[PDB]
Amino acid sequence: MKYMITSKGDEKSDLLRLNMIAGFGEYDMEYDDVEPEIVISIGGDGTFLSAFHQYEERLDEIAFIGIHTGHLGFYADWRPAEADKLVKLLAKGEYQKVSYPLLKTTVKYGKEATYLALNESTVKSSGGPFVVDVVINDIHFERFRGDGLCMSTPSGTTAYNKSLGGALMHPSIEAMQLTEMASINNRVYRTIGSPLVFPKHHVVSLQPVNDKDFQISVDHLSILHRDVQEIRYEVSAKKIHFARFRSFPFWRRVHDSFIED
Amino acid sequence: MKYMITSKGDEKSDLLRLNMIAGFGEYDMEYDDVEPEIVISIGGDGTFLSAFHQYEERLDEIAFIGIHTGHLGFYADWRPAEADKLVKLLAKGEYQKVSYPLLKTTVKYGKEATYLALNESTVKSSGGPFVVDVVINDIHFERFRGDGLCMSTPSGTTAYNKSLGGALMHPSIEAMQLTEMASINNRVYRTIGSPLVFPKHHVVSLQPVNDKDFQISVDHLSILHRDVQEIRYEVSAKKIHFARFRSFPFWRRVHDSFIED
Amino acid sequence: MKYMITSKGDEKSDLLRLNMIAGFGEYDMEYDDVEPEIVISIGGDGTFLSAFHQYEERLDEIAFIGIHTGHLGFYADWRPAEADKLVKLLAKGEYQKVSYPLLKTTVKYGKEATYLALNESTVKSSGGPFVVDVVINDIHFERFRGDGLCMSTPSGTTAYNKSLGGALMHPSIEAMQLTEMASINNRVYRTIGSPLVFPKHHVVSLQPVNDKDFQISVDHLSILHRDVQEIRYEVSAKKIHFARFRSFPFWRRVHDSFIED
Amino acid sequence: MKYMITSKGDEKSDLLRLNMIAGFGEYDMEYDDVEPEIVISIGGDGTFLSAFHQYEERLDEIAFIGIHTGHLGFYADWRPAEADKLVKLLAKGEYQKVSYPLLKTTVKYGKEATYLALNESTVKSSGGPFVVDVVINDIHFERFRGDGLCMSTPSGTTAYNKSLGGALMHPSIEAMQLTEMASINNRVYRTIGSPLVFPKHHVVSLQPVNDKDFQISVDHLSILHRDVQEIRYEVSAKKIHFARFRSFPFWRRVHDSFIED
Ligand SMILES: Nc1ncnc2c1ncn2[C@@H]1O[C@H](CN2CC#Cc3nc4c(N)ncnc4n3[C@@H]3O[C@H](CNC(=O)CCNC(=O)C2)[C@@H](O)[C@H]3O)[C@@H](O)[C@H]1O
Ligand SMILES: Nc1ncnc2c1ncn2[C@@H]1O[C@H](CN2CC#Cc3nc4c(N)ncnc4n3[C@@H]3O[C@H](CNC(=O)CCNC(=O)C2)[C@@H](O)[C@H]3O)[C@@H](O)[C@H]1O
Ligand SMILES: Nc1ncnc2c1ncn2[C@@H]1O[C@H](CN2CC#Cc3nc4c(N)ncnc4n3[C@@H]3O[C@H](CNC(=O)CCNC(=O)C2)[C@@H](O)[C@H]3O)[C@@H](O)[C@H]1O
Ligand SMILES: Nc1ncnc2c1ncn2[C@@H]1O[C@H](CN2CC#Cc3nc4c(N)ncnc4n3[C@@H]3O[C@H](CNC(=O)CCNC(=O)C2)[C@@H](O)[C@H]3O)[C@@H](O)[C@H]1O
Repeated sequence: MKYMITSKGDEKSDLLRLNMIAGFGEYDMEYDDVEPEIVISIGGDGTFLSAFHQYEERLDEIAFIGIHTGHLGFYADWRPAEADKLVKLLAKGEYQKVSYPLLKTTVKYGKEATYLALNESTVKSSGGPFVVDVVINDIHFERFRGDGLCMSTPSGTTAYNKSLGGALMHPSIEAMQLTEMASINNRVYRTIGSPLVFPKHHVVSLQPVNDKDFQISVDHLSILHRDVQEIRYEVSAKKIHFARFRSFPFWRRVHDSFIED
Repeated sequence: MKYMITSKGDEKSDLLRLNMIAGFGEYDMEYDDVEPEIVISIGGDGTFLSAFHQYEERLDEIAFIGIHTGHLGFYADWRPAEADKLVKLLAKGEYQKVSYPLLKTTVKYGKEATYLALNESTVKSSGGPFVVDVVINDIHFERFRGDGLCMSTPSGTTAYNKSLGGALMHPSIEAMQLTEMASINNRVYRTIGSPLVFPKHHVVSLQPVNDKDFQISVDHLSILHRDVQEIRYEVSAKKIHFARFRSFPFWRRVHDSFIED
Repeated sequence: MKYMITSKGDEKSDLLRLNMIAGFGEYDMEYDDVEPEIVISIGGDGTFLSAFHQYEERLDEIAFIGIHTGHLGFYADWRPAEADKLVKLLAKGEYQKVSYPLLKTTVKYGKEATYLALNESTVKSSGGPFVVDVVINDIHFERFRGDGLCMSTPSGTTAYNKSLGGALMHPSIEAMQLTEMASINNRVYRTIGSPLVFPKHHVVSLQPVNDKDFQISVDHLSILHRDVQEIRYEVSAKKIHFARFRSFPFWRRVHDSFIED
Repeated sequence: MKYMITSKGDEKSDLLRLNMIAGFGEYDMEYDDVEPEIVISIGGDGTFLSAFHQYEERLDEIAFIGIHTGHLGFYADWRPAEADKLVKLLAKGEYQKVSYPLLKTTVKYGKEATYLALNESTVKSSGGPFVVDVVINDIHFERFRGDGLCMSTPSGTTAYNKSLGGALMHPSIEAMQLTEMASINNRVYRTIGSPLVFPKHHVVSLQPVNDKDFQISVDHLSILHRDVQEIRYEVSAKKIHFARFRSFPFWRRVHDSFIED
C-alpha cells in the first residue's frame, strides 16, 4: 500500500532507503509521503521521533516501523541486514498492530497551544528560578522549586525519565509519569521527591508563581513560551501504532538496551 | 449489617472501639467477627494491615474502614472525633465501595505457598549474599546481586517502595512495582537500577543461583523459606474493597501524608 | 576598624543596616566599602554570595558576617534581633576567624578566565547536547553525556550539590565534589553515577567532544563561553574567612536548616 | 624479609601461592605468618579483607599487597601473570608505602568492644524496627528510622557505600562517610537523606530509642550485639599500609573497576 521512508541522512541510511524503495518497486506498493499508511524510519531514535512528529495528524491511519542504523535505537525493531526480509513481509501485510499511549501538553496564555509527545514533555524556566504550583485534578498538591519537571509517556520512561530516577513502565499501561529535576528540599521548601504515575483522565496542571516565561521541550523540540498561565498534562486519547512482524517484548527491548546484547 | 472492629490495643483505641459498639447497638447492626461485611480498624497502618490479613479469605464480601489513632495512618479515612458521624452514616449504608489492586506471591520448593499483599512483598537472603536471576514472562532479564528486592502494590508504593526510590502510583492502575535494595553495579555486575512497573498478567519470577534460602516478608510478616526453587509475583485477581462516605482522593491523601497537614 | 554593610535592599534590611551604622558610630569604627576588614551581609544566602564576590580580591584581609532577614540564610549566623549584640561584640574585636575552602574554575579558549566559587561551579551546553570527556590528573576517566555537571565547595555541598544527590561534607575538609545532572546510562553510554570527592591539588578537566560552547555558572552567575578548549577545577589556594563570636557548629547549622528549628 | 601469603583457597590461588613461595626461596626472604612485614593476599577483595583482619594488631609493621585471581579485586594491584615480577621487585625492597585511613567502631553496653574497618561498619536491628538517635559531637542531629546505617572508610566508599548512593572519595582524605539504608520520610519522620562526610576527630554516636539489640557488620563480619547503649564511629588513628611498586592511581583504579577495562 502507500508508504514512505525517512532517513537519518547519512550515506548508510540514504542507500538503505534507496534499496528498500527499489525493492518495494516489485510489489503493489506506492510511495506517498502525503498520505502514507506505513512510515519507515531509518536511523536512530531521534530520526524515529522526527517521523512521528512529521505525521502526528494522521496517527490513526499510520503504522510505524523503525530500522536502526544509529547507535542505541530503542524504538527500532530491525537491523539493516533484515531490510530485504522486512520489505517482503510488509509487502503482503497481514501484520499485527500494537498501540502505545501518548502524552498531551496544553499551554495557556493571556490562546491555547497543544503538543503531542511520544517520549516526554519537560518544562524549565527561561532564565530565572523555576517555581510552579503543581495541581492534580484541581487540588493543590505541592509547590515545586528546582531545575524543572518532566512528564513521560510509558515508552518514554526509558529515556530522560530514566535518567531523572523515574520508573520504567510497560507501554500497555495508559499512564504518564512526572519526575523532578533537582528540587530544593530544606526546612522551608519541600517537594514529594518521588516520581508520580498518573492514570488516564487525571489532569496535572502547573501554575506559575512569579515568573511566567518557560522553556517547554516536547520530544527534544524546545520552545520558549511567554506569559504562561497554565501548563496541563494528560494522557492523550491518541495513540501511536506500530507494525509488528515478530515478537519483540518490551522487557526484552529493555534488557537488550540496558543490560547486555 | 454484620461488622467487627479491631483495635491497636491501647487505651484510646480500646475505648473508642467500645463506644462505637455501644453506638452500633442503637441500629440494625450485629457484631460478628466470623462473617463480617464491614471491618473497622482503629489504629495505625500496621493495625489496618493486620485487619486485612485477618480476613483475606473473605475479601470480596468485606468493605474496610480505617480510623487513625496511630501516628501516620495512611490507610485511615477518619479521625477519632468523627467516630459518631461514621457510626451513623455506616448504619444506613448506601455507601460507595472503592477497590485497590493486590499482589500475589507464590513460593515453590522441592509444594507451593501463596501469599497476598496489600503493601508489598520483599525478599532477602537468609544470611549469605543475595543473588537471584530475574525472569519476566519466562525471559531472563537480569541477574540481581545486592540486599534484596521489593514488589509493591499501587497503594503500597507510598510505603517501603517509596523509601527505595520507587514511583508513587495511583491505585486505579492495576500494576505492581519492583524496586531494588542496594545492588552491586561495577564492571562485572549490572542491574537495571530503575524501578520496574508491571501490568496485570505479567509474571515476575526470581530464581536462585546458589543459596536457596530466603527471608520473604509480606506486609512486614517475615518468614524464612528453605529450599526455594522459585518466587513468582503477579497482580492478584483479588481486590481489597473500601467503604467510602466522602471524597478523599489518593493524591490528597498523599499530600496530607508527605507535604503538609 | 574598617567595615561595610551590604543589604538585600528591602525595607527591613535597609533599616537594619542604617541602625547598625548608627550604632557603629559610637565606636572606633570607620565605614569603608573600598578596603573594609569586616563585611556584613544583611539578607539571604544570595546576598551573602554577592558580598563574597564583591570583595573576592581582598579575601585574605576580610572577615565576613551574615545576618539573615531572608528565608533560609544558610551562611547567616545572626538574627536581626541580635544586631545590637553583634555591633557591640564586633566593636571590641578579639573574635575567632574560621576559614572555609573555595573552588577555582579555569576556562581556556583559543586566553584563560578564572573564577572563584563559594558554593559551586556548574557547566551545561549552550543549546545542543552536553558531551565532555572527564580527565582527572591527566588520565581520561569517563565520557559524560547528560544535562551537565556541578563542582561544589564543602560549604556548597548543602546547596545545589545536595539536590543533585551529593554528600554533605564538613568545611574543614579541603576538597571539591563533582556531581552529575541527569546522565545517559545504557548499553553504549556509561558514567560513574556516584558523586566524586577530590582532595587539594587534584585537577579535574572537562574537554569538549563536539560542541565547544558552554554555559558556566559560578555561584548562580551564568556566563556563556564560546570556543572552549578546557574547563579545569581545583581547590583554590584562597579561603573565605568568617568572624565567629559564638559556637555554631556546621552540623548544627545543617540540622537547623534541614531537620527542624 | 619476613612475609606470608594468604590464598582464596581454590586451585589457582593455592598453586600461585606455592610458586611464589618457591620463588621467594631464592632470596633472603623468610616465611613467617606470625610477625610478617609483607602480607600477600591472593584472591578477591574478600580474601584481602580477611588478610587485613588477620593482622589488624600489627598494622604499623606490615605492608599489604593484593594479587587478584578473583572477579573484581578492587584492592588488588597485580594480575597472576606478573607474580614473578612481583617476587623479584619485592625481594630487593626499596618500595614506596602508601597509607589509607581506617574506621573505628566502639560498641558500649551495660563494657566496650572496638572494631577496625577497612571497608565499612554498618548497623541494622536484630528483628524489629531500626530506630536510633544520631548524635554528632554530642549534638543531637536526627532520629533515623529505616533499614540501617553504613559508615565507610574512603577506600570503602566504592563498596557498599556506593550502592547506597554515597560519594566516592579519594583515600588521601582522612574522613568517614555515613549513608542511609531506606529511611522513612513523611510528615512525621524525617532524616537528612544525603550522605554525610566527617573529618578526623568528629565522633558520630548512635543511641537506641527503644530496642537495644543490633546486628553490627564490620567488613561483612556480622555480629549480634545485645543491650547496646551506644555505637560510636570515628576515623581511626591506625592506618593500613600498601606496598606500591608502580603508579596505579585511585581514580584509575576506579575507572578500571566501574567504567571499562
Ligand atoms: N535546582 C536547585 N536546587 C537547589 N539549589 C539550587 C538549585 N539551582 C540553584 N541552586 C543554588 O542556588 C544558589 C544561588 N542562590 C542563592 C543561594 C543559596 C544557598 N547556598 C546554600 C548553601 N551553601 N547551603 C545550603 N543552602 C544554601 N542555599 C539556599 O538554597 C536556596 C537556593 N535558591 C535557589 O535554588 C533559587 C535559585 N538561586 C538563586 O536565585 C540564588 C535558598 O534556600 C538558599 O538559602 C546557587 O549557588 C545554587 O547552589
Ligand atoms: N548490597 C551490597 N552492595 C554492594 N556491596 C555490598 C553489598 N553488601 C555488601 N557489600 C560489600 O561486600 C563487602 C564484603 N565482600 C567482599 C568485598 C568487597 C569489595 N570491597 C570493595 C571496595 N572497597 N571498592 C570496590 N569494590 C569493592 N568490593 C567488591 O564488591 C563486591 C562485594 N560483594 C558483595 O556485595 C557480596 C557480599 N560480600 C561478600 O561476600 C564479601 C565484590 O565485587 C567485591 O570485589 C563488604 O565490605 C561490603 O562493602
Ligand atoms: N540528560 C538526558 N538523559 C537522558 N536522556 C535525555 C537527556 N536529555 C534528553 N534526553 C532524551 O533525548 C531524547 C531526544 N533525542 C533522541 C532520543 C531518544 C531516546 N528515546 C528513548 C526511549 N524512549 N527509550 C530509551 N532510550 C531512548 N532514547 C535514547 O536516549 C539517548 C538520547 N540522547 C540524548 O540524550 C542526547 C540529546 N537528545 C537528542 O539529541 C535527541 C539516545 O541514546 C537515544 O537512543 C529526548 O526525548 C529525551 O528523552
Ligand atoms: N525502611 C523502611 N522504610 C519505609 N517503610 C518501611 C521500611 N521497612 C518497612 N516499611 C514499611 O512498614 C510497613 C509495615 N508497618 C506498618 C505500616 C505502614 C504503612 N503503609 C503505608 C502506605 N501504604 N503508604 C504510606 N505510608 C505507609 N505506612 C507507614 O510507613 C511507616 C511504616 N513503619 C515502619 O517502617 C516501621 C516498620 N513497620 C512496621 O512495624 C509495620 C509508618 O509511618 C506507617 O504509617 C511495611 O509494609 C513496609 O511497607
